[PDB]
Amino acid sequence: IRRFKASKFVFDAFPDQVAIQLNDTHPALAIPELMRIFVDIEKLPWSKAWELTQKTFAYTNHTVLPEAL
Amino acid sequence: ENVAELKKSFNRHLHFTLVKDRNVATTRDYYFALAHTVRDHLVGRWIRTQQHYYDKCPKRVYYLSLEFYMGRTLQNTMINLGLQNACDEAIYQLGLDIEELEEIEEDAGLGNGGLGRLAACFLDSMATLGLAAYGYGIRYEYGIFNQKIRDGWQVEEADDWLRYGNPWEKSRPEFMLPVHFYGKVEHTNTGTKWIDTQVVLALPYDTPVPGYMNNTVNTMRLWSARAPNDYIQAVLDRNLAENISRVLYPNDNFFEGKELRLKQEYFVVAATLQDIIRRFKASKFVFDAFPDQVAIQLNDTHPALAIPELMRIFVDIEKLPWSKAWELTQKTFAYTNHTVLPEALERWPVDLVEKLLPRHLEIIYEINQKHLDRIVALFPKDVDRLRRMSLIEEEGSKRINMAHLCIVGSHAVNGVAKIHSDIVKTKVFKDFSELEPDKFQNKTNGITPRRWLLLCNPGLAELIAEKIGEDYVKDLSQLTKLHSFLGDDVFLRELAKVKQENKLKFSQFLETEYKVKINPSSMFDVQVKRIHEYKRQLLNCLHVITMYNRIKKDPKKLFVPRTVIIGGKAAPGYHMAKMIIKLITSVADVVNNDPMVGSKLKVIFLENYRVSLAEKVIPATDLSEQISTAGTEASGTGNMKFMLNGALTIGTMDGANVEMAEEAGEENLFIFGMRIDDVAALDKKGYEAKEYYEALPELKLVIDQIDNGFFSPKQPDLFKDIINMLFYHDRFKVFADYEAYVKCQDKVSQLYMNPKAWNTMVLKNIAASGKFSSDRTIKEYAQNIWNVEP
Amino acid sequence: AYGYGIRYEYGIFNQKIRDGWQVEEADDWLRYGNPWEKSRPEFMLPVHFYGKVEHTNTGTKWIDTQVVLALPYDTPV
Amino acid sequence: ENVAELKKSFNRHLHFTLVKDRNVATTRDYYFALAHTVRDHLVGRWIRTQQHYYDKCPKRVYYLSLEFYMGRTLQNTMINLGLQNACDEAIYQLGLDIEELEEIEEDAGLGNGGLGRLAACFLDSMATLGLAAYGYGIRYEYGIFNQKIRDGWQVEEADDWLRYGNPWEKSRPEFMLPVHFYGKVEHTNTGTKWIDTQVVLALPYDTPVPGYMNNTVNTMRLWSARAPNDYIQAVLDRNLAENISRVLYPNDNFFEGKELRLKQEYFVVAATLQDIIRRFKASKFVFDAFPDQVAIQLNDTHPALAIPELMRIFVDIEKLPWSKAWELTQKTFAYTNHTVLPEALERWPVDLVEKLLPRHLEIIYEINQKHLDRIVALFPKDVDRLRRMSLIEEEGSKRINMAHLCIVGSHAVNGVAKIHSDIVKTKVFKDFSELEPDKFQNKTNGITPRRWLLLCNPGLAELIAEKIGEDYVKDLSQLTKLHSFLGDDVFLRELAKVKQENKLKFSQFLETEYKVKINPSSMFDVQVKRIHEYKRQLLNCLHVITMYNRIKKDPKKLFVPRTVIIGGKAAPGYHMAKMIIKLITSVADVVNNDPMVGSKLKVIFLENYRVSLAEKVIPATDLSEQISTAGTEASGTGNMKFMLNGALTIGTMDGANVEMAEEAGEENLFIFGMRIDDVAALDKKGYEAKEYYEALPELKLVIDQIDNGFFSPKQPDLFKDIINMLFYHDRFKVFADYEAYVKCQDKVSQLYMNPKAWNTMVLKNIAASGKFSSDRTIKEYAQNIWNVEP
Ligand SMILES: O=C(N[C@@H](Cc1ccccc1)C(=O)N1CC(C(=O)O)C1)c1cc2cc(Cl)ccc2[nH]1
Ligand SMILES: Cc1cc2nc3c(=O)[nH]c(=O)nc-3n(C[C@H](O)[C@H](O)[C@H](O)CO)c2cc1C
Ligand SMILES: Cc1cc2nc3c(=O)[nH]c(=O)nc-3n(C[C@H](O)[C@H](O)[C@H](O)CO)c2cc1C
Ligand SMILES: *Cc1c(COP(=O)(O)O)cnc(C)c1O
Ligand SMILES: *Cc1c(COP(=O)(O)O)cnc(C)c1O
Ligand SMILES: CC(=O)N[C@@H]1O[C@H](CO)[C@@H](O)[C@H](O)[C@H]1O
Ligand SMILES: CC(=O)N[C@@H]1O[C@H](CO)[C@@H](O)[C@H](O)[C@H]1O
Repeated sequence: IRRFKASKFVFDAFPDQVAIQLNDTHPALAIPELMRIFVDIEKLPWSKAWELTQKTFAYTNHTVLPEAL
Repeated sequence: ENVAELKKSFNRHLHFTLVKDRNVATTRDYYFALAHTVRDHLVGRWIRTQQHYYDKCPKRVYYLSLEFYMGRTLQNTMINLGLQNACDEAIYQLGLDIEELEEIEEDAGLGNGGLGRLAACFLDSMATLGLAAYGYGIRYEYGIFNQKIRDGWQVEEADDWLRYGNPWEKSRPEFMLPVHFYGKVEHTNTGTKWIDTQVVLALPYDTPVPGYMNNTVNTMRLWSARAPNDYIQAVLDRNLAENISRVLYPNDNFFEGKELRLKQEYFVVAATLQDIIRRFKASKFVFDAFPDQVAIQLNDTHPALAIPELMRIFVDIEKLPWSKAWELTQKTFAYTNHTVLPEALERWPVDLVEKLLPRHLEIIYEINQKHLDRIVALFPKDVDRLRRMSLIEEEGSKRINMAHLCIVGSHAVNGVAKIHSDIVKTKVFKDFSELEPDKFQNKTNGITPRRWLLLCNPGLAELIAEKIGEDYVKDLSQLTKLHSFLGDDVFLRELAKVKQENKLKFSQFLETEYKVKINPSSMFDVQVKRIHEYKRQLLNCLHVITMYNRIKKDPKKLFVPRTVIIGGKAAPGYHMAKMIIKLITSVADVVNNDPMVGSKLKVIFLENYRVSLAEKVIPATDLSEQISTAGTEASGTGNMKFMLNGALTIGTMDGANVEMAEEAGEENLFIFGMRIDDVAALDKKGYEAKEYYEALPELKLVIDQIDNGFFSPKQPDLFKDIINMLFYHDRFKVFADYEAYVKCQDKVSQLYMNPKAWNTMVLKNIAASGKFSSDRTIKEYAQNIWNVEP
Repeated sequence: AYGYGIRYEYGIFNQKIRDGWQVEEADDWLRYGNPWEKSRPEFMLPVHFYGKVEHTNTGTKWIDTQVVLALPYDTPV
Repeated sequence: ENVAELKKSFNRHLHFTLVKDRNVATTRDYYFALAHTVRDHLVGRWIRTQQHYYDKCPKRVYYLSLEFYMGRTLQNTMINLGLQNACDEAIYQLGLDIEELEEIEEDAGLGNGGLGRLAACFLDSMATLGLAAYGYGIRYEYGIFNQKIRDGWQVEEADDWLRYGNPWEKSRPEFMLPVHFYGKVEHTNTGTKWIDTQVVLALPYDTPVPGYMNNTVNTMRLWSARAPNDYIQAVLDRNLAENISRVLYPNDNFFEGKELRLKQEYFVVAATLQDIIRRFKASKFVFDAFPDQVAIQLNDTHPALAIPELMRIFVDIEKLPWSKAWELTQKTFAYTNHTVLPEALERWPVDLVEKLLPRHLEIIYEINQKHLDRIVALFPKDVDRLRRMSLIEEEGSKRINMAHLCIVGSHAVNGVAKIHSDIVKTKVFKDFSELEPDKFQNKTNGITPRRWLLLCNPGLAELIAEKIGEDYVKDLSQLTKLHSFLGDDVFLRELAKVKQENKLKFSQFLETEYKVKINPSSMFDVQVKRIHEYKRQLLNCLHVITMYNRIKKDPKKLFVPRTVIIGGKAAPGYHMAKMIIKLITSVADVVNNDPMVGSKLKVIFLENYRVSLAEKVIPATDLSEQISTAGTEASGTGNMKFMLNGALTIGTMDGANVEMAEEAGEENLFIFGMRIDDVAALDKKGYEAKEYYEALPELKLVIDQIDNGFFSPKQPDLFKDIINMLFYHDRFKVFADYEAYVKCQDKVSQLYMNPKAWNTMVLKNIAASGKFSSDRTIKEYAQNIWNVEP
């Protein structure tokens, strides 16, 4: 976020500048954290923040084994 | 109130309220549609807030002022209500630009400067603190004139701000009241009667004042004059009564004893007091507890008439005995002193008051007798003391010293800054403070962090919130947490980037608005405030010329580039202020079009300086000029806005400037020139400007260029009047601080060449601005004068 | 592109075979120093944990949290 | 190594080492770039110096201490290497400020006070004298805590000095060693075996110690604890072993028998001795000549375990017979005693030692038996003598008297000042000194002229060099040449100007760091050292209050203005020290904000007193407070720093203070209060503080104000604990020296009114400071204890 705000590119073009790949679910918390930042800190309305969030993240699934879930 | 419903409401208003569709709607229609959409969100809380005050009956505060410099309302309301981001999105989705719509709104310029803006800032803080407070003024049809520059000179254009309609005001027809004028006093056996008077009705218009994120919505009530009830001429003559609220007197720190002004003062006072009395009698609360329920702050002496009006009501109407009425009166009123400059002092000729307000003149006389009787009793031999403490001045023509009336009719009197309150208490009113030492106080001025940080500088507010949370909005003292980042280079560069973007945004403004090309990386040197000899933009002008010559001298010399901006309105009758403006536009013309200086130095006279425009330039400023002669600026508030927004200050030890150094460390401000004591010593010893012009080679050159036509070739002696005043009548000693000033300025540029140290000092300023919130100012007023609580 | 992870003081354990069985030994890979990483002190950040949620009129606040700093170390790719 | 190549190296490091360019580099990057640039200049000589010791094999000296209070290293290194002026120029040319870069460096605060600073000063002198000496300690991850003042109280913040990296330390992985703990003793037929122990590795980190202008670079080796080699928990539990070198115990003159502290002591001792033995066996030198090649100085009893550890190694590992090993041991070790205060004495419970170091407990017992057997043989009838001379104390719980172990295992024992060494020899250890009179010695402490004159006060060093040459740097006794200028008015005014500039520079410090405005021409009254009841900043606080009342009494009285500064850290558990700090910040708050005193008297509590901060305030000081109760301060070294830097001393006849009067003439110091004998007489006779409070009217007032809340209105009994101790438990007799103290203080101000006489006395102090160089101290240690030569 800090690097975005210093890019000279207020987050409308965030996902046109940022792509975040979730390697397995381990960093899944990144989704509600981005929202937390967008909403609680940056004051964006939920709907707009949620949209940017989805455009930002992509998730990679690495297993169907039950004990890894 | 999310995005989808907001777009829905907007379309609804555009259709039903503006009678338009997207193909025929104008930009003004879009602005109004949004304003109405936002306004609706205020209704519920406004009704509940006023209803709350009725039910729980907390002690109420009434800020009575002839001025309320409110600026624009849309953005402010969206922010205090937490709707800005949703609206911004709604408008964007609809394919519009919210910035463009916002520019459509007229400033509510019902004030001249600091005095009226302080009232505006106070209403915002009182609502954010949740106090049961009301603002009472006049709804001027025309506010402070719009300023134009013609052939380098200021021209005045009527500020017809209501032409297209004000969606933020609400006519309250059921509370109209009659105000009385002229007539004659009749002393009967049933009491004294004020008869054969002419009546002018007062219709109040309520404007909501939303507190910052707290569901509180207070009221600002402004009164408009209306006539009561050859035929044609008789109807046209109705304009005469309505002229009372027609236009704001455009003078800053200047008393103009016009009969119409007297009418305005009584008008607002009479309507206001009647309205307060009526509300008191309906409170479900005997005027015994009146002052336990009512506090009325006199903003300067302008509404001084409120004292004998309250007495008139208590005695003539309510039949209370004089002694009891007088006691309740003093417990009700508190007076705020805003200046020690002689030309601002209100002294109304007893003759004029006798004709217009005969009953009030009798009441003021009675107050004066009871007053002098007390003094004669304690200090018999001291005759001259009675002369000095009287509400009446018999110098040439007899007149009323309004300030003295305010002191005796109030239980508390305050100055607006330590240095000023001290002078008011111990020097100016020594005779009074000696008798009642506990009466005089100080209440250092403040500015609201909402309009002056959150609204005007979203970039800065965000950066700060990112690092220390949002609690600082409601408690600005929180800014001291910014200290932890003093050695944080990334933060300092982030701070510098916010200021950089403000400058770029404002540069776009200056290039489309004005010819000139701006160096976005130059240092923005700014002085924006009302044009005054005492505020000295003239001294500033002497420095600009100095920098000019220097470049012409050594062209290739390493010079930190500057974009110098000076803006402000001069009162219409102030000839010297108008001459100084012309002098500045002349200089700029030469500097901006000289090929040897080019992008090195650019000068701009920012026209039509006003609240909405202050919100633009202030956040873009690097260097804030606060250079009034020591002892002249009672306080200042522009100095605070610049400090809160990341600009370094170059100024004298005057008004609140002194406290800014106290809070931030004198070393972190560019203080210079004479101090209160130094100006005194020079006065006793005698000032002769001619000597500095003699000693200072850079100054002599500046002066010779001005007086010889270098800056007015077609009118070689155009500035003759400026030259004479500076040499033989400069009460503000421009030449005396010129050397220290230029030296101070040189150091500023030296520090500017060091981005890391400049920004480190800025940080120390911002982190130290917490004291200057009007929330803190209001808290002190509330617990030490009004005796009220949230 | 950038890779973002955790600089573990200890990576996957070093495996030993004792009496035919695997035994785990701490992988203290930083003991002698890593010339390939570059501390970036200017970009340290605070991370929050625990605390409690507070719903106010200025927005929701996450308060009374414990803070742990995060110092990033850059490795070139 | 001229300016051009230095700028080149700096840019090279900024690029390759910090991976930056001028647009993205931080201030910390610039500091590191310079540090690396300077560090490179140490490599050649460091390798050659250590290589020289190997080839020519001179007898080596090992200063084993749990503390090394090193301060910052950049400036020191630049100076001892003669690179400061070139670097200063290089950095300036690059557009940077070397002072700012220098401030970035963290102090290496691996010490508490005098004891750890003495070790640091000794390393500098040993290198300047060219001795083959090494410093051996613990590389604490956290040094002495950073002190903060919150609501007037001290707060402790972790001193994470390694967070950003230490460029001055060099990991020496090839010399890692295992240290053993716990386990059990096994007596076999092949010798005794210490088995089933837990192991903690010790990795040594070398720091160079550059001698002053002599190509010698010695080593300071600090050990860091590392673990050897449920899974997750097992890895986390590795923190337990590494906790041994995690943090310095922050107590000054206070024994805290915590098991972790015991581990630290054995840790550093075991690693150190193994390393020394290994180096001995590789020297190309049979342990017969071990002590002719090795000398190990025990800095206080902290590393006392080194004696039975050496024996353990000699006997259990090297298989030497007890008698031979014991002889070599005594010839190897020498012990330095640093205090006679009871709470500083190390007495470890045999129980704790039994579990942690079972084999060492057996060795200590054996030593004690052989010891007592000797005493029983010479003094049969004297039973109690055996009780008094035993290494074991059976008072309540059995514990080891570490001091007694140090005496019997060493061939020399020394005090740190004449008066202290006398007390140690004839009073405290009379039983031992009687048997071996030649064993006890004195070695008066010293300070290094480099860090404490050349570095910290460039202005003074230059003035002196201008008049008497630079030879004084390496032979401070040279300062007596300054006598020739005793009647030289121009020199005396030059001396006064240097002190004046130090004050101004430091005033800038105090005003930006603290609120208060300082009178740069006031007398700087300073007391900076660790907060202790025995050092009495409390007595000082009684005087400040006295001066306060006096001004309040007679406002217009001619009073020499003072800026009183008291600074120091209190150990975390020391409640009275913490109360005294609060008492001082409270008093300051009242004094500094009282309008009647104003610029007359200002009080400052200099927070986070540390080595780098001592270098600032000391050179700016006019009056140095050395007021401990006679007999309490073993020596002191702060007293010497102030004397060398042009301050006059007000103090008691204690520690080294006595020798300062001897050297400079008692008349040229403000000595006062009880002397060693006077405190004794009072003890026998019994002390009753209540009587002085009775007799002294100025004192009674001070006390009543403290105890009544005059300095704590919101907490009227806040200082109740201070009042009780002073009246019923003041082991340091504050009230007893109060009168003589205040009288002495009055005379100081009288002399201050006479600039010519004040400065004449200062000159006599500086010209007489030569004895207090640590170069002289080390020379005496070298020829009378270590038997070594350059
Ligand atoms: O630490 C130095 N060099 C470094 C060199 C280095 C840097 C990065 C990875 C491996 C090696 C060093 O030896 N180490 C860093 C590792 C650690 O932190 O454990 C080990 C160093 C060089 C030097 C030269 C002088 Cl004159 C004085 C002190 C010095 N330290
Ligand atoms: C602080 C100040 C404010 C003034 N304001 C006005 C004004 O508002 N209108 C006007 O005609 N003159 C104004 N004057 C000018 C004043 O009436 C008088 O003409 C000059 O000071 C005499 O030199 C002002 C002067 C001062 C010092
Ligand atoms: C010279 C000296 C040093 C002391 N150091 C400490 C200390 O470091 N920590 C602590 O908790 N108490 C310390 N004390 C206080 C001591 O343990 C004891 O509490 C008091 O002296 C009893 O009044 C010290 C006392 C003295 C006289
Ligand atoms: C704040 C403000 C002022 C007062 O500024 P000073 O510099 O204190 O005189 C005047 N006019 C406007 C439009 C303001 O915003
Ligand atoms: C020298 C020094 C000391 C010892 O000072 P005394 O006044 O002798 O107790 C303690 N702390 C620091 C930081 C020092 O420089
Ligand atoms: C009479 C008058 O307008 N006085 C003005 O009042 C404002 C508000 O207090 C001050 O900040 C300012 O210095 C002063 O010039
Ligand atoms: C146990 C201890 O820390 N003793 C301290 O040692 C130093 C160094 O010798 C002395 O100057 C000082 O007076 C004394 O208090």
